[PDB]
Amino acid sequence: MGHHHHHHSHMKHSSRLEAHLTRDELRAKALHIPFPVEKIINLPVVDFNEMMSKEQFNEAQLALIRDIRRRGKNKVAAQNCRKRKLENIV
Repeated sequence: MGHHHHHHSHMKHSSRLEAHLTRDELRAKALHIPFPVEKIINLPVVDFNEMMSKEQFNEAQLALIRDIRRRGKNKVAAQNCRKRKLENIV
């Protein structure tokens, strides 16, 4: 409870298909993270705290979420695009 955001951050990225499957992507499958590598970076700590209020994250998972966000710091946020068959085991 406390919805506010004054900074203009509407960066549209619809046309996205990640052939950019890094080592962090292999590690995301290994730890079975409920969000993609890209979305860990695009969610700030304040907003991400809402996600950990629902689902607890283990010591290994938090270490990966820490490392990924420092590497690919750019905001290439994939928006609503009909869904897609992502190459993943779940």
